[PDB]
Amino acid sequence: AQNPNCNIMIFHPTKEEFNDFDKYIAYMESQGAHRAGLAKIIPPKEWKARETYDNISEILIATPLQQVASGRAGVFTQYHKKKKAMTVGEYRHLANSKKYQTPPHQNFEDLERKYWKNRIYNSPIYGADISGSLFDENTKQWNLGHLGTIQDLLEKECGVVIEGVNTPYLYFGMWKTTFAWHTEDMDLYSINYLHLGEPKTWYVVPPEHGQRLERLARELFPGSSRGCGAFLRHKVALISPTVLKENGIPFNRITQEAGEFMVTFPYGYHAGFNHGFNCAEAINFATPRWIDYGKMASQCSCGEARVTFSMDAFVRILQPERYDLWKRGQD
Ligand SMILES: O=C(O)CNC(=O)C(=O)O
Ligand SMILES: [Mg+2]
Ligand code: NI
Ligand SMILES: [Zn+2]
Repeated sequence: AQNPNCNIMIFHPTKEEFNDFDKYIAYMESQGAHRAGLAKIIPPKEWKARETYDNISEILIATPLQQVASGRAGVFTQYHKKKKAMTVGEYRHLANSKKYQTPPHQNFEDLERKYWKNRIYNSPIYGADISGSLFDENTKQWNLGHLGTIQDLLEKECGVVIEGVNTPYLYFGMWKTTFAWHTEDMDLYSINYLHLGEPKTWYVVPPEHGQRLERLARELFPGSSRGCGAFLRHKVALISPTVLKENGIPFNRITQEAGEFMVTFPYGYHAGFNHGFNCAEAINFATPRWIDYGKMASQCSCGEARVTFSMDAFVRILQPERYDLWKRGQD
């Protein structure tokens, strides 16, 4: 078995290997990359996502989210307080202000220490989940707006034609902005490209060990666990690496820099934080190997998780027994 310790793997495809996205995902899996839950892909030196980022300031962040924490430094939840709209140029100035800017630090490890020590005492503002793309239409390789759609994958594998669409999302971050522990909707893959700015640190649990993280989470968030049998789908809970180590939960960590792709694999729990002003783009995708994970994915039916239009068909076709209860949660 390849990669039996479930380490995060880093890949350096050539320009020729960068042509066929599905084939390269399958290659990475042949080398065991999925066992980690997360892989890094460094594009060939010849590739670029677009010519420049000099003209992005007028993009609108219609509903910036202030991420307010409750709990203790290593075990906390966050809620998202809606703020007034602002442009990307306005947000970048805010991120660089004395109130929100990255502190002086020695290296990524020192900054990680400062994040875990101090995150809860601040409420950074995140521009998340903004439909759109920064890939130039002429970029033909690994263009996250031109991937094969998950509806077309389900149709190819299973023969059933379904409604729904699959488009990318932009994320504009600042110091301490935080993504809580989660897997993707329907335990899909994700791919994330860091277009510009400061790094993003990731933490990930191997898919084969995801139930260990769930059991810890039920212990650490006991009221939430009673409210919903899949409360990590709410995307609000954080657990530090120190706490994970204290409880014997297998995980790994890596820092993504501008110009790099990360791929999350089905049922790979992940969480992380931004180091300073940045912009990422991400989208979900599927492969044939996903289908079995989609059929087994947990679902939130308490009403909190509320998701896209396109998840309806995935539940309806892959999980017909759960469909009625899940849909009640959506309404
Ligand atoms: O970048 C972020 O805030 C969160 N991204 C992801 O969880 C992802 O790409 O799967
Ligand atoms: Mg603009
Ligand atoms: Ni994710
Ligand atoms: Zn729920």
